Amino acid sequence: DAEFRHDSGYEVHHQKLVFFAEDVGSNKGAIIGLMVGGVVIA
Repeated sequence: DAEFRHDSGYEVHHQKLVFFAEDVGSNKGAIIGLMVGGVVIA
């Protein structure tokens, strides 16, 4: 939460592209077989 983001070097400009790629994967509506088909059960 805070510790992970307590990097003076690891938590800086170094990350200016990954701050978006970690979400686009959740297209929804087009990944029912890739993000549910044989994965989610509940």
